[PDB]
Amino acid sequence: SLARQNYHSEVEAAVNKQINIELYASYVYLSMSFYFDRDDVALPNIAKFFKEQSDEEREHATELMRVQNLRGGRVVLQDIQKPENDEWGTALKAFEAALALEKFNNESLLKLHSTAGNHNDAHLTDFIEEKYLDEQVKSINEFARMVANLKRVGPGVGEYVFDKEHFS
Amino acid sequence: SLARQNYHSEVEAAVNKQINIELYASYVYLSMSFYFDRDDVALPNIAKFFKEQSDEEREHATELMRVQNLRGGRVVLQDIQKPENDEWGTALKAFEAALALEKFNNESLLKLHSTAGNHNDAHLTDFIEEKYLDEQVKSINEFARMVANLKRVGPGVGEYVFDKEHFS
Amino acid sequence: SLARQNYHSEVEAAVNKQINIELYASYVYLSMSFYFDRDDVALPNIAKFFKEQSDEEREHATELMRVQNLRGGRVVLQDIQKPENDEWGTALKAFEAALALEKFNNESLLKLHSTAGNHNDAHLTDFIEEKYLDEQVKSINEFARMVANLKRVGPGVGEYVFDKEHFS
Amino acid sequence: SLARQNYHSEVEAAVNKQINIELYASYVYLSMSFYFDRDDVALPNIAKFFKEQSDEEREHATELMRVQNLRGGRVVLQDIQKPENDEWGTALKAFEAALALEKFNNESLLKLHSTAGNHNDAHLTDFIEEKYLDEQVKSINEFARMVANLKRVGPGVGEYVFDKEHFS
Amino acid sequence: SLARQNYHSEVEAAVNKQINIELYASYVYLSMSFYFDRDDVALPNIAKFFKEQSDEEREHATELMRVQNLRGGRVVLQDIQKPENDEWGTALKAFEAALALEKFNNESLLKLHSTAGNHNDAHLTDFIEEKYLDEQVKSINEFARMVANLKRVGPGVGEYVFDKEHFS
Amino acid sequence: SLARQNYHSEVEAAVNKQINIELYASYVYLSMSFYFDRDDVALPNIAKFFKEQSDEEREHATELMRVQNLRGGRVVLQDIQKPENDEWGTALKAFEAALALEKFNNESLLKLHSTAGNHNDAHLTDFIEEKYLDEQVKSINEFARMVANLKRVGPGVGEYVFDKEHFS
Ligand SMILES: [Fe+3]
Ligand SMILES: [Fe+3]
Ligand SMILES: [Fe+3]
Ligand SMILES: [Fe+3]
Ligand SMILES: [Fe+3]
Ligand SMILES: [Fe+3]
Repeated sequence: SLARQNYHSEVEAAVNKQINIELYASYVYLSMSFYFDRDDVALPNIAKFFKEQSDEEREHATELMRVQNLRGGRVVLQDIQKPENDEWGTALKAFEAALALEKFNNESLLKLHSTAGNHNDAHLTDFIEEKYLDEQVKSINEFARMVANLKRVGPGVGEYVFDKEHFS
Repeated sequence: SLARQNYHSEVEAAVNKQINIELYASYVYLSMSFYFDRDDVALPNIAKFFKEQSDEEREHATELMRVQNLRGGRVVLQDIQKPENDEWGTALKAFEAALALEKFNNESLLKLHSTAGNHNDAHLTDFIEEKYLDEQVKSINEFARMVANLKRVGPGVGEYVFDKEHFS
Repeated sequence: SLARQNYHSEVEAAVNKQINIELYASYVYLSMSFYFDRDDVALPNIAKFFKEQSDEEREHATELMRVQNLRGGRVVLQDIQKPENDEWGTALKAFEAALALEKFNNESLLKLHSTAGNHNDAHLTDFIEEKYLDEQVKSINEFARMVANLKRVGPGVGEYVFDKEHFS
Repeated sequence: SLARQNYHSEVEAAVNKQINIELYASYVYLSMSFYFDRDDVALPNIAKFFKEQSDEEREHATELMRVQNLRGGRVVLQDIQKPENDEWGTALKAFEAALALEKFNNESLLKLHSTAGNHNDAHLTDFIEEKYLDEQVKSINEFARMVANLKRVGPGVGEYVFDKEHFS
Repeated sequence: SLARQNYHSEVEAAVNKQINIELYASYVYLSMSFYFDRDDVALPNIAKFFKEQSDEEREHATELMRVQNLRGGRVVLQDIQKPENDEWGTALKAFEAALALEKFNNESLLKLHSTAGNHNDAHLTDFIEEKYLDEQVKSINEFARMVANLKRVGPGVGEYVFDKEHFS
Repeated sequence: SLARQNYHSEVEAAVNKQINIELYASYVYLSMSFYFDRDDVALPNIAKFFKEQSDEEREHATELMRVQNLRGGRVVLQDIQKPENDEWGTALKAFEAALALEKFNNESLLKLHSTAGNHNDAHLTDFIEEKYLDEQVKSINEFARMVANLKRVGPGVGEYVFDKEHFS
């Protein structure tokens, strides 16, 4: 690359690892979205919410691919593993699993930021701080509030009222 | 008929049978609609929904009459039997009976499609596949989702919330 | 019913009888509408007219069901008999049979009004007078004028001119 | 062709045969259109109708040429034979000859559909069913209704009234 | 499932297999899109085209998941394999590999249609014919035309002119 | 014909001959249009141009039929011969063959004008001069300019640039 400058190989490898992590999270959210679309579950606003989350994680992966091309590195793709479960239980269990996934993703992003800071890469630490860390903190807070409200309303008619009211 | 071509008599008889089946389904949905309009039941959005379903089944019967005239056959009408019940119980029992009626209608439509396929009638198999089979699959899925939500919300205030929220 | 007041059982039975009469008239007009849609008859404006008449008779039956629920009675449905003929001859014969059907319906409505008057039911006699008797008189007059014009124009080109001009 | 897949040579030959049949039908309708434009016949709306029918048959032939190029086959054109008659008699005789031509075309289309079904060509059977069979059934029904109305109105002033009224 | 009717398990397994095939094709097109985004390749309209193709294949996979839920089956997801190459050579080699991928996908779709036809599943054969087969034929034709034009213009300034002109 | 005046039979026969010549030219241009639509040729603007030329030649033939009916003659149609080639080579060879066809048509039109002038038919010589001769001269000039530009740009990328630029 004629454009490559102050971009070490360890940082390039860590960016490729984060790309695979974002693609796996997108595929997990797609699985959850079509679990709540089943005819014996039938909570359509929750399914639409998880479909939007899947699209957002795919956008995160493509923006990391774009900055990898911008700095003069090379994108190397790996296999995307299938999700851990085919069915996700009640709505409370699914939102708790989603919260755990968001926290795992936040820990991976902080490790990537630490590697880029150790190799004195100012542009990439600023990129990560501007586009990923604040969005991840807000996503974790949103899922924690939804878990608290699902614990409040309880099963049955509270779950129906939550599906009708929380996403409009 | 000057227009009749590749239209056997068995297919004509099966089309007349399907016309009577659609008219019976319309009259059953009219009975359900005015059961939920009673002053001691008083669920108006469910009653409006079943009135719309009755109008839709009448439209299905008239479109079958129109294609019978289009192919050069002759419409032969029979008696329309009264519905099996005068009162339909709770909302869950009524929607379960409606789901069973939709599945019976789907089985009759598949038998008509099989007869038209056995007599090498390409236009009528394409007509049935385009206008009836996909609509019937979507109707069965809609009634199954409504049965699942009525099992979720339970009786009483859940039934009131279902009547207020599900059809708007 | 908590709402029932000054509504005797004989009046309720007569209202159910009138409901079945209106549904039978709707099904007769549907048969006439699809007779004139045949490819060897081919008078489309007459067929559209009889389709509108069928929809109107269905509306009459549903309004009687609504007032039965309003007064606190219970709707009891019966079988709908098939029409007397499959084919209706010339246009003059069909309009004469339609005129005879309208006069039969008017005689049934007058008998219902007489029963409600004998049982001192002021609301139902006023309902019948405001919604059914004047409309029935106007319908009989319209069919008599159409029979007179069909006798005037004669068969053939007069029938074609009648179909093109009378309903626009 | 780099695009050819699951497209046998017998199906290609049958598509070329159907192209020639549609072009012949277009040229027959052009002959009828300019017969009714003569100064001793002078029925202008019938002539305009047959001109539109000629344009429609030319569109059918060009859409078959387009799907032949789409599947990777090669278009092979043949001579277009002249129509059987120079003059077409009365309006009733011309519309009866047009009805016979439409039924011949429908029989050829059903034979093409049968060949494509015997060679397990799913895309072409769906193409024929979607774009040609229903349109052909509707065209045959339209010509049969016009023959019935021309028999009704008779010669002379009925023919003039038919030309003035039926196409507006 | 309360909605499942005339839906055998072999057809369900074949639908899950086709879902995995569409997801793999989407990931291959994403790899091609970010190959042409590199700073030493720099053909931006080709990269935008392959990004749109990746989004379209993802939409195909989600519509198959939706019809699997509609018929009462259960979605079972598998691993998505990484693409065969990291870099795709010249533009002609990349479009030839894309054409081969589209033809492989068409062969898989025809096998799925054959299985659904062997198990007498009328709704699913009509669904596949309406939504997938014609689109696949048009996609194969589009890629074959692009391969022919890339062979015509040659390398260098012809490749630049192709990137500037073909997608606007 | 009541309208025929100063219209000899030789002029009528020459008009019928010119009608057949225009229809043959239309069918040749249709063959060229679908040659350039092939997936291994793929020059879409040239194909659209030849489709428009085919429609224009059909309009020329129908206007000659109209003036034949206007003067009180009778249209007599003949067979339309198939074109000389199924495939037309490069773009330069196809445009050279089109130029030769236009010059043949111009020679036939001048012979028709000479016959009408020899029989002292003032209206038809004015008709031919106003509607056919100037249009034919402009068409020959347009095809000669396109042959000169196709010789200028050469094969390959020049042919691609010609297809992209010359018709917009
Ligand atoms: Fe993310
Ligand atoms: Fe129905
Ligand atoms: Fe009435
Ligand atoms: Fe046609
Ligand atoms: Fe796809
Ligand atoms: Fe010309």
